[PDB]
Amino acid sequence: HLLSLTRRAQKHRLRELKIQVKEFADKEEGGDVKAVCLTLFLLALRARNEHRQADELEAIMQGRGSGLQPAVCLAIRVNTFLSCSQYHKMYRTVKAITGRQIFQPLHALRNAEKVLLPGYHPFEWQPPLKNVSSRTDVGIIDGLSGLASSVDEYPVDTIAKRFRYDSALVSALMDMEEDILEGMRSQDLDDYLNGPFTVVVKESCDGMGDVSEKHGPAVPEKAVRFSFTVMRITIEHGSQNVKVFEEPKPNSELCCKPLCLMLADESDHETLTAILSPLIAEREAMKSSELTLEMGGIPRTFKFIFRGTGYDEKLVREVEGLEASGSVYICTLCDTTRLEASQNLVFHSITRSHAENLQRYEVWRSNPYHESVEELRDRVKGVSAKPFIETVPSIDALHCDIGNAAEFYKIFQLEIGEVYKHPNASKEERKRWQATLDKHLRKRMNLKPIMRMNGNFARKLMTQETVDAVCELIPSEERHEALRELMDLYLKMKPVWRSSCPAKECPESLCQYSFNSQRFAELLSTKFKYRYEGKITNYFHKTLAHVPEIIERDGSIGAWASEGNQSGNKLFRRFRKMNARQSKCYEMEDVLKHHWLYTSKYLQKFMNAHN
Amino acid sequence: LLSLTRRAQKHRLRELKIQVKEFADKEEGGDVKAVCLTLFLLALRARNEHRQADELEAIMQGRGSGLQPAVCLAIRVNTFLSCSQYHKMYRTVKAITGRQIFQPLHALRNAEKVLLPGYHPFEWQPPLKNVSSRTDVGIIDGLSGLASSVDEYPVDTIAKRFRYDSALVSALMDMEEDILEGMRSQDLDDYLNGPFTVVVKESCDGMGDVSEKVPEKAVRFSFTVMRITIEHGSQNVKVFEEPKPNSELCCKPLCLMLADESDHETLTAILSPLIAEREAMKSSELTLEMGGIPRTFKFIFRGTGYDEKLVREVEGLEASGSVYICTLCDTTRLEASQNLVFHSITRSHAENLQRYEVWRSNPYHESVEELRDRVKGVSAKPFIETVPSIDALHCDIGNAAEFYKIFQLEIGEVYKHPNASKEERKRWQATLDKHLRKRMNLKPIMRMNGNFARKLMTQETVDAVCELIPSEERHEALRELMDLYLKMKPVWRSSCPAKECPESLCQYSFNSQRFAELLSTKFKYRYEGKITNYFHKTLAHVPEIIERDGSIGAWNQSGNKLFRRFRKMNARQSKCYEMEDVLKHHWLYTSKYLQKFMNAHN
DNA sequence: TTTTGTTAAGGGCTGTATCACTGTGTAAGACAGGC
DNA sequence: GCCTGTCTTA
DNA sequence: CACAGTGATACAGCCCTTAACAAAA
Ligand SMILES: [Mn+2]
Ligand SMILES: [Mn+2]
Ligand SMILES: [Zn+2]
Ligand SMILES: [Zn+2]
Repeated sequence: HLLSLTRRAQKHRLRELKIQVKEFADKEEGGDVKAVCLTLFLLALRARNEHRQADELEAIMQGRGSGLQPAVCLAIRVNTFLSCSQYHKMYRTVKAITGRQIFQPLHALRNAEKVLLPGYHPFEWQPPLKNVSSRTDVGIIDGLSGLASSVDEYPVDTIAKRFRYDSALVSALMDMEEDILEGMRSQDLDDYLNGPFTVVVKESCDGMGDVSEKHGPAVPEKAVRFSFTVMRITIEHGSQNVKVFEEPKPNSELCCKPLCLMLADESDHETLTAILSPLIAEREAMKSSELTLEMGGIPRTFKFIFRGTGYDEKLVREVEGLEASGSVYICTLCDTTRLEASQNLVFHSITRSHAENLQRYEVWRSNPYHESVEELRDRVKGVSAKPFIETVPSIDALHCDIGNAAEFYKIFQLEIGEVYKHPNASKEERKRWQATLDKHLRKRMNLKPIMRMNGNFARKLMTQETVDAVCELIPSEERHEALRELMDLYLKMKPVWRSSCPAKECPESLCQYSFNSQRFAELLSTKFKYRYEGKITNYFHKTLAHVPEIIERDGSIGAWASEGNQSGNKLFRRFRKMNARQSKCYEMEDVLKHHWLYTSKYLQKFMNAHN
Repeated sequence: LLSLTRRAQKHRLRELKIQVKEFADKEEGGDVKAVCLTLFLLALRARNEHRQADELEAIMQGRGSGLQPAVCLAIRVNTFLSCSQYHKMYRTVKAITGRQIFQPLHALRNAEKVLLPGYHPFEWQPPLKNVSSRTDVGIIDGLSGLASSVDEYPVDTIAKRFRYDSALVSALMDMEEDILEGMRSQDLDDYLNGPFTVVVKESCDGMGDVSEKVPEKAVRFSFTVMRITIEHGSQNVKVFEEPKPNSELCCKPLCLMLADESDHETLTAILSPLIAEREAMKSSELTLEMGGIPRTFKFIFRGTGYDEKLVREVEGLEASGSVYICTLCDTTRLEASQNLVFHSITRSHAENLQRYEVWRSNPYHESVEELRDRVKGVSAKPFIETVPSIDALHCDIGNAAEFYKIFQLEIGEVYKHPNASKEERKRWQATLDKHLRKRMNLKPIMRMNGNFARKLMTQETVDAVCELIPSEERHEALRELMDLYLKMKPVWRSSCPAKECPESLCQYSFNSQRFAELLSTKFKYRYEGKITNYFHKTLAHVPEIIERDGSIGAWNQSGNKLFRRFRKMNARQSKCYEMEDVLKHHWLYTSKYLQKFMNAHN
């Protein structure tokens, strides 16, 4: 074979073709034997389907250098959870074996971290924020905010770290600079324009359940994560507000920028308020000022709108002074009781507010009309503690479906048992009704039975097909008509709470939602009297009573869902194991800085480069 | 021509393409690739562009700006990257640099096949007894066909293993480069094939709790290639020997199981097939092709990697609290305490099998105590032949414990107070602790460890403790005792005492006898019929073990961490495959081939 | 006169979209003490 | 016409 | 439960490969 033999030999075996090629080059290509042989070999390589070696030859002939910028190295390190030691091994190995420095060393990545972390860029607030420092070089700060720790004081059992809220807002904005400029471009606006931008910031807070690592005698360790999500940025260009940025995946863990991480129980009110109050204070202060910050060389100004929607009901109730979820006062939007909400199905309005709730706590505290505890509690509608966070409670598209399906399932079981006709039934009769329904759904609808309510059972059960199925088990067909119309009203309502923008996607559904929920409740009250027990769920109450008001308040439902942060805990634990110094004070800030970096849109752009 | 696009260059070169294809098919059988590569390389050399030419030769050899899939495997395995995480890095680097620096996942899998057992062919002459001759066998079920029906004994374990010979093959092929280069380094010929002898340390330990969160225990049966010698004429010249014998890096995993090392039924059931295979290889030659030449290997298996509890379990002996304290000899705790130094290695696997048979058959119709004295502790049938040794650590610890007791008792002067109470001795100990903290900065200890022994066993410490002893005649004795200890220590602590301390190795028996004599004269107070296996072995068996193994220190607590690592991050979360993936991953982690790449910066 | 596109049928690498599979977090109910 | 952790699994 | 996230696996999409016209330049 040619490649077995030596250069003198291969030259011997190829001399004839070499002479022919020199002739071809001089007669057609001006004597470039080098270029002609290169092209011949590249095209031969492409012919044998070996594109890899051909492209590598192309890159080495072009001399185009392969060097990853330290920011890309950081992107990979962060997004694959490599520790410093592991990254260093990979770096030194690739550099030693290819001779080229494809990955950058660790100090370069640290320096690139500095840009993407709070405390790097300068900024100004006009007018300066009330009770907030004007220093711009603040990074990670102790989450206790100088909380007293002497042995005399209350015992401090938690470790927490946080960013300064304005500083974190600056870091997040600078991170999305490229998307802001590209969004202005895509809206036919100018890169250099600086007119006032408005930032709609979604605020969130949740407990992360258990965080313990354990070798049994598991001592639990709970955590609280205080976060914010830039939802949209608009620019005033006229009497018009042009949407230059809108978060594509608003419930993702990718854009949920961690602001404060603490090892404490969300039910531990003393510590919750001690850690969170300084954040709330900076947030308040920013509500009354404009941020000037240099982007692409042009100073810009930003006005903020904080909307605390990332709070599940338990945390809403805790921070807004309300009673625990088992209370008679079931809604965090109005003053209805469970009985009231069960009898009055559709006509309620969003009457609670942070101010009213502050007021009601003061009424509770001072007892100004010298009332008994039952009368006082009635007066203040269950606001028996002082609220300390203004929230905007909502509902997720999931729970609307869930509540409706629970009700329809119970209706199916009772309509199989003809309770419209027989008031009483033993436990055995109802159990056989449910067995009949579950068997028939498994047979005709391929629906597994479930012992516990859940989302996709609801999704698959709330179909007209299932109504035909269950009607195959009902004697009277007037009740067939009733069930078909009830499910028709359900299907006329569902698009409003599921769509991403109901104002645009299903304007007739949104316009007729209130009329349809009225007819829904009227059908339940006339042709379904039996299913009234004075009981109802917050999910059903909110679905029938507050969906149109919540849409008009927020524009949508499905996007302010409670769905994503179930990944957070996992994320947290990972960072604590593989990327954190093993010391209580440092591990927290290492988790914080790694979580910050994991959320930066810059590095995520590098990690989606192929598209 | 170069400023032109693809269709353009294809057209304007179509004529030369037809002529070149004709010449290539007519002269080289249609091998157009070889002809254009050699043409371009020769043209590049012709223009004195040796850099560009050597770089293309390296791209065709895969050494520059393109990582060989084996090097990607080395990096991925050795940094614990999952396939998903590796793929993310691969695709991102490729997309941003345009070049395919890392190789795709399929290429790493194909390179894995080579480094795993079951790839190369080999032969055993004569064929191994009861072992299949198929050579394409890799990971196999560690239960080895153990019955699992509900009627049978309940199987609570999952295990995966290699066939022992197949693993030996893969391990030698891994070190092929080291063997050939060692042959060169001994001024021998690469092509020699005369019988290579491979010494193989065999090892076993349980790995504690493995669970990710009930305890889940694991056993690891593993081996280490310790030395490979070749025969030229009638000298046995060593061609390779491992530099770090006790490293996790060269401890090749053979079988991994989720079972308790004290679960004797399951342990025997799983490990007996590997012992059968090893028994079979003990009388056969391995023919194996390296660098084109068929070579021949014969193996020596030495099960020295067994801590005492596992030794006693697999060799049929009683538990550690027994009166038969030594696994090298028949001494009782009382005997070893009185005699101390004149003992010899007596026990062997065959003697233990026959002592079990004597226990079982009771041929002389003796009572249980007479029978136990007859079989010297072998009440269970052995099933693994071990080479029980000692750890240099335990020699130091046993000696240091004895010296600590002697110090506290010389402070309390126990010879003058035979009826001393518990609290008086406790205050003696407190005195010694306080003064050692004052003079040597030694924090008192609830338990004994190596660092304590290391700092305490000094002559200056003896001076410090003499500062609390009234009689100077006893200063003489304590200082001579410590001097003998310091003479004996190098012998058991070196990695090759026949070069590093030959004077001490020679004088060892004299020194041990003088040490025991001084204990039996001046220090009679600390005789109470009790002694530790570690001290017995240090005073009685160190020279014999050196004669047997040449080294003490040369023959697993990271094992737990490494097993857990691989299970959590690199394995399918399914009982069916987790062990498979863990074993394969550990095996790859131990290959000298990938390790070379990871050390490329040297 | 010099560069590229293009048709049609069809052949390998490569990229990603799943497979199957279990641990695990979260939460939905069940249930029992308030001696 | 109860409240509220603990526990069990889905 | 739902889903995350493992290594293995199946499937689709990739740029071509024969001749010829020919459109842009
Ligand atoms: Mn919560
Ligand atoms: Mn052990
Ligand atoms: Zn309400
Ligand atoms: Zn002995």
